[PDB]
Amino acid sequence: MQVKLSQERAKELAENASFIASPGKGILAADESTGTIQKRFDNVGVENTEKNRAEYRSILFTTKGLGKYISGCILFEETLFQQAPNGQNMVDLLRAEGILPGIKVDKGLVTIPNTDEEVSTTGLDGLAERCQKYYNAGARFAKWRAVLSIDVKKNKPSNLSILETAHTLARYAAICQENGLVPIVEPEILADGDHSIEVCAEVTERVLAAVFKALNDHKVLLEGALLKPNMVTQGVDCKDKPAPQTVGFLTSRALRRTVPPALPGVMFLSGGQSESMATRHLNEINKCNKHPWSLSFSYGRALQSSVLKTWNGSMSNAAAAQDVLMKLAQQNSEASLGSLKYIY
Amino acid sequence: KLSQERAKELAENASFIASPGKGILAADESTGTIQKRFDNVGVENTEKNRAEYRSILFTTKGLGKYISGCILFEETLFQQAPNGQNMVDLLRAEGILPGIKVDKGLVTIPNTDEEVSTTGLDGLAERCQKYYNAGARFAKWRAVLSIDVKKNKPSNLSILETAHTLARYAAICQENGLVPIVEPEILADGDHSIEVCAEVTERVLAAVFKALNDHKVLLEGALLKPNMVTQGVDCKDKPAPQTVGFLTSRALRRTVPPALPGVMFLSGGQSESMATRHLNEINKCNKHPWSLSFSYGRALQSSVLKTWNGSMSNAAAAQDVLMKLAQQNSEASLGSLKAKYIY
Amino acid sequence: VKLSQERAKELAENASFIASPGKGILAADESTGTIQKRFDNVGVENTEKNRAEYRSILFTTKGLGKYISGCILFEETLFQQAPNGQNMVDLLRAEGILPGIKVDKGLVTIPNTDEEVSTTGLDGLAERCQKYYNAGARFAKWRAVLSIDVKKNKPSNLSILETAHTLARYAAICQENGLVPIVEPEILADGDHSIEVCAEVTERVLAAVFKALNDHKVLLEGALLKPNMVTQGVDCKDKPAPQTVGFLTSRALRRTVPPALPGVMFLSGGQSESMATRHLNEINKCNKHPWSLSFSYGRALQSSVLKTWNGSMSNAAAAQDVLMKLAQQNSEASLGSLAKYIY
Amino acid sequence: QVKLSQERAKELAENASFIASPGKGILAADESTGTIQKRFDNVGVENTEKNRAEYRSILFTTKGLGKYISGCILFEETLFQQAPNGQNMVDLLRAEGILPGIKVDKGLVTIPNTDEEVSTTGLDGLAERCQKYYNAGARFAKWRAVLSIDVKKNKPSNLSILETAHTLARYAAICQENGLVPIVEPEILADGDHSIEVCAEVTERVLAAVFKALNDHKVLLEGALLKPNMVTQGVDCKDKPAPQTVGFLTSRALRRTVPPALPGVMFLSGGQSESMATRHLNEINKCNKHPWSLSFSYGRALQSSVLKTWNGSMSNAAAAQDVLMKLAQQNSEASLGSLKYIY
Repeated sequence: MQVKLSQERAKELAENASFIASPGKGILAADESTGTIQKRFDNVGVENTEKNRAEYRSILFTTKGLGKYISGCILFEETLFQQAPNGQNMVDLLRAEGILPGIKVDKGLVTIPNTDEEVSTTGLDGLAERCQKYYNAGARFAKWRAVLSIDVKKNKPSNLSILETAHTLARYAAICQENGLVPIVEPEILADGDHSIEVCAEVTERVLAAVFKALNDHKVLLEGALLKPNMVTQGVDCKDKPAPQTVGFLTSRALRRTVPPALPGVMFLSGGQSESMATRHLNEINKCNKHPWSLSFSYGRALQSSVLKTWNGSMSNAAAAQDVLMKLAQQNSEASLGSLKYIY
Repeated sequence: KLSQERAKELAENASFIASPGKGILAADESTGTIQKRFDNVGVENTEKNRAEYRSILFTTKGLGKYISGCILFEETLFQQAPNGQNMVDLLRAEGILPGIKVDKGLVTIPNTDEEVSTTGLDGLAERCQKYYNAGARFAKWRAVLSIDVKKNKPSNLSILETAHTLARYAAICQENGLVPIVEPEILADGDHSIEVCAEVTERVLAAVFKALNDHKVLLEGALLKPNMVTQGVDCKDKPAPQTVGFLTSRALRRTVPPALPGVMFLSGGQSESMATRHLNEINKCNKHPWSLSFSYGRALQSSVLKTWNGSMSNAAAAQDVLMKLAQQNSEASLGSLKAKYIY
Repeated sequence: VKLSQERAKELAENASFIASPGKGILAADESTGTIQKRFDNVGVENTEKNRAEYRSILFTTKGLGKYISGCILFEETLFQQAPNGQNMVDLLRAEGILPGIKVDKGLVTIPNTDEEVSTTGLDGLAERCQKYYNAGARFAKWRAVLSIDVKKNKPSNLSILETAHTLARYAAICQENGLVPIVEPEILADGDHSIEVCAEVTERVLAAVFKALNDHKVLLEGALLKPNMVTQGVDCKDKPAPQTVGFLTSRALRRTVPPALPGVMFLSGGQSESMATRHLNEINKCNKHPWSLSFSYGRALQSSVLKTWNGSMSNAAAAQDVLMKLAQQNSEASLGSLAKYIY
Repeated sequence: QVKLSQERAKELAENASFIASPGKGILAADESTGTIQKRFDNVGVENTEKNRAEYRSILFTTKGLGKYISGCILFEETLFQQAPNGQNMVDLLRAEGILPGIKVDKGLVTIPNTDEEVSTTGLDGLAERCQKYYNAGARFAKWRAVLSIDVKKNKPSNLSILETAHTLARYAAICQENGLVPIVEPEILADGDHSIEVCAEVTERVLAAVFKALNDHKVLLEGALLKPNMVTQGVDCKDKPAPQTVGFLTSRALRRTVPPALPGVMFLSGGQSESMATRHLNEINKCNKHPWSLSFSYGRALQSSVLKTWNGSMSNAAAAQDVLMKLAQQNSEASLGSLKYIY
C-alpha cells in the first residue's frame, strides 16, 4: 500500500487504459446489481436467481470472438467472484477472450442536503481496500457513476451539484490509481426534461471543465484514466428533434473544448437511447472530426436488451443470443471508428 | 431540506452547548486510545471497566454547572453503568447533552506527503438518525492538517479536501437532527513559529467557512473546534501566553462570522494548566461575538484518571478533581480565571 | 508592497474612526454626469461654480462632524476651492471630517453575459491613491454592481467571481498606498424578486467577497463594507415589514462578515430619506453586532438639502439645517435609537 | 455587441487557424520603447523613432518572409507608423501576406503582500483600444503575464496564479468581443536553480488554472492561441537535461492541460539562444502527434543575429534580411518536427 504513484505503476495504468481505448473496441457494461438485473429479467419473464445470473453472464462471456470488439467488461462484485455453470471463473472466461475485467466500486446515490433532490455518489469509505481486493481477483479498471440533472426553471445543475460531482469523482479516481485500477470517470448528465440540445451542450461543457480541473487538483494521471460522459442531446421531452449530425457535432465540440489529449479514451454512456440510436450517434460523433482520444462506447442496455430478449431464459437460445451480441458489438466497433456499414 | 423547526432545534441546542461559562467534556476515546491510559493505572481495558470509569465521570455532582455537552464514542452511547443505569440517562440527570463521534478515521490522500482525509460520509445520515434516537444532539468529526514550511504543507489539496468534507459532514448532520462540531485541527507538530501558525490558521478557516456557505450549513446550528494559535512543538521560541491569546483571537475575528454561537477549542498536547491559561488569555484580550470555550478530553481527565487509579475508593476524590478542572475552565471561558503583531 | 506595522496601524485607526459609533459617511462623490441629473431635477445649471457653491455649503455646515466621520468626494472636488478660495479638503478638516475619494472609473459590460458588469480603474490605481493621499484623502470608494434575475440565473457565477476578484485587488492596492478601502458590492433592487431571494443572493455574494479579500491579504481591520440592505425588489408585490428588512439584513451580515471588520456602512439605493433611516434603525435594533452598522448615504442625505438650496446662497442657512436634521436622524438610526424566516 | 455572434466567432477561428498554419509561426516585434532600448544598446544603436522605424522596415520588407511567418506582433507605435519610404508598416506586412498583431497590455506591477510577484495591467479602456487597433489592420493581440518559480519561497503563490488566470481570461474575452484573436501568454520565468521536474509541475498547474478561467469567462478556444514557456530547468540549475527531455516534458504538459479545440501553441523562447529555441521546438514536435500546431512566437530568437548584422546601417539591410530568412526557415521546419514516457 504506497501513497505516491511510482513510474512503474503509472505505466501499468497507462498501458491498461490505452488497451481499453484500443481503436475499434469498447466496453460491455455488465455491472447490473441484483436490484437492477431484477428489472431487466422481469422484462423478459426470467426469475432472478443467482443461477440465472450466472447462466446469463456465462453466455455473454463465452461469446466466441467477442474480444475482437470488446476491450473491457465492467462487472458487479458478485460476478467478479463468480463461477460459470461449468466451474470456470467469470474472470477466466474474460481473459480467454482477451477482455480486461472491470468492477463497479461506487455504493449508490444519496440526496445532497438543501438541494432540490440533487445527488452525491457514495463509496469512498473503504475504497482503497475494495480496490486492492478487486485487483487481486483480476479487475484492472473501475467505474463510479455521478449523476446531474438539467432543469432550467430550477437552475439545475446547481453549483453545489457540480462541485460535489467534481470533487468526489476526483477522489475516487485518485484512490483507484493508488490501488492499481484505471478509473472510468462518469459524470452523467441525465437527459430528463424538455431542455434543448443547446442547453445540454452548455451544461456538458461547464461540467467537464470542472471535472477536469478537479482531476488536476487531485493529481489524477489522465494517461491512466477514461471518461464516460453523456452525449450532447436534447432532453427526452424536448419537442425539437435535432439531426444525429448535430448530436455528433456538439458532442465532439464539447469534448474538444474540455478534454486534454493525454486522456486515452472517451467511452460514451447511451442512457435511454435505443440500440440503433446509440450506435448511429457514436458513428456521427466520430465522423465529424479528427480527435486525439478514442471515441467509443461503454454500453449496457444498448448491447444487451435484444440479447436478453433472445435468450429468454433458456440455454437452447444461447447460441442465438451470442450472435445478437456479436452483431451489436460489431456495429458499435464500426461506429467507434466512424465507419458504420461549425456552430460556435 | 432544512425546515424552520429543525433549524430552530439546531440553533437552540448549539446555543445551549455554547452557554456562557460552559464547555464540552470529550469522553470519546476509542478502545485503542483508552488502552495506554488504563495501562498506566493498572486497569484492564474491558467494556465493563470503561463503563465503570465513565460512570464515575457522569455521576459527578454538579458537573452540569460547567459542562454543557459530553462527546461519546458509540459504545458509550448505548452502554449501561455497573448498576444498570444507561450512561445517556446519567448525562441527562446532570443536565448535559450527549454528543457522538461520527467520523471513521483518517486515511492518506494520494500523491501528498502523508496528508490526510477523514472518512465516514457513507451511511452517515443513518448513523445520525440512530444516534439522535438514542439521545445524541450533537456530533463530532475531526480533520487534520500539518504545517511544514519546506514541504509547503498544508497543501492546497489538503485544505480543499478538509473544507469540502467538513462541509458535507456538517450538512448531513443538520439534515438529521444533530449539531455538527466542525473541527479542522492544525497540528502543532514541527518547529514553525507562532506567526506561521497564525497565517495557516486564518487561511484554513477562510476556506472552511466558505465551504460551509457553499454547502448551506446553518452556522446558527453549528460550532467550531479549532486549534489555538501557538508555536510548533519543536520551535525554540516560547511566546508569552498573552501572545497566544492575542493571535488566536485575531485569527478567529478575521474569519469566523458572528452567526456561529461558539468556538470550543481543542487543547492538543497542552498541559491541563496551559489549556486553561491560554483559554483565559484568549477571552481576556477582546470582546467576541461567539463564546470562546473548551472541548477538552485529556485536559479535563488526566488528573482524574490518575486520582481514581482503578479503584472505587478514590472515585469521590476523582470527581472532586474533575470539578476543579471543569470550574477553572468555566472561569477561563469567561476570561475570569482565579516590531509588533498587526491588530 | 508588503503592509508594514505602521501603515497597518494607520489604516485600522482611520477605519475605526470612520466607523465611530453614532457617525456615518456623507457620499458627495457624484460625477459630472450624475450631478447633472440631481441639478436638473431642481432647475439649476450644472456649472463648476454651481458645484463648488453647492459642495461648499454642505462642507461648512456647523457641527456636521458630530454626525459625519467621512465624506466621499469626486476627483474634481478633492482639488477644488470653495467660492472664497479655501480648499474643499480644508473645509472638511475644519469640520473634523476625513476626506475620501472615489477611485473607480465606472462600469463596462462583461462579455457573453446578459448585460452584467465589471468595474474599471485598476490601471494606475496605486499612483492615483498616492496623489489623493497627498491631497488629504484617507479612504477610498469603488462600486461594483450585481443584478438579481431568477429566470436568467443572475447574478451569474462570472458576475460574482469578477466582482469579488476585482474588489479584492482594489482593496489591496488602496491599503498598500495609504487609503482605507470601502468595499462596495451593490446588489441592485431592480426586478420583482422577493426579500428571501435578496437575502440568499446577498449572503452568497458576501461569502465570495470576504473569501477573495482573504485570498488577496486585505486587512479587514483597515477596511469597510458598503453593502445593499436586504429588501424585496422594486417591482415585488410583497411589502415586508421594516422589522423584516432589519432582521434579514442583520442575518445576512452575521452569517458572512468577520468581526475584525470595523464597520458596515450601508448604501440606500432608491429608498426615500425616511425609509433609509427607518431601515438602518431596524437593522440595529434587532441584535447586538460586532461591527458598526451605519450609513454611507448620498441621495438620502442630500435630496431635500438640494431642493431647499434651489440654487441660491440666500437659502444656504436653510439647506444646512436640513442637512443637520437628516445627518442627526441617521446618526440615531446607526445606534438603534431613532410560517417564518430562519434564524 | 456583447454576445459573440456566429459570424464574429467564425472570423476569430479562421484568423487563429491561419496564424497556426502548419509550418508557420509568429515574429514577435512588439518590444516597447524601453525594451528596444536594451536591444539597440547591445549593437550601439541610438533609440530614436527613426531607428525603430528603419529597423522594423527592414524586417517587414524581407522578401518571402510570409512563407514562414503567419503573423507579426507589433507595439502600438509601429502599428501606426510609416516606414522611411512613406508606406505604412501594416501595408508592408500585408504585402508579405502576414497578419498584423498588437500588444495590448500596459506592463507589470507588483501584487501587494507578495514577494515581488506581478500583475499585468491594461484592462481599462481595452475594448476601445482593440477597436482602434482592428480598424488599423490588427487581427490578433498579445498580453504577457509573468510568474516566478522559487521553491524556498513557495513561488508561484496561489495569489500569483489566481491573478494571472483571471486577468488573462478577462483580456481574452474582451479581445474576442472586439474582433481580435487573443494570444494568452502565461510566461513562467526560467530564473533560479530549480529542476526541469519543478518546471513541469508548475507549468501543468498554471495551465490547468488558465484553461479553467478561460472556460469560466466564456473564451472561445477556437479563436485563441496559447504562448507558454517550454518546460526547462532553471537558468542556474546545474543539471542540463537532454533536448529530448525538454521535448517530451513540454509536449506532456500541454497534452495534459490544453483542449484540442485550441488551434495553436506558439512558444516563447525566453533566454534561449537562437539555436536552442529551434532545436527544442523540433524535439517538442518530434516526440508525439498533437491536435494543435506547435510553433513559435519568437522575438530575440528571430532577431539577435539580425540586429548584430544590421549594426545600425542601411548598407547591411540585405545581409540582415538573409539572416532573418535563415532563422525563420529553420523555425518553420522545427514547427513541423522536420529540422534539417515519464509519468
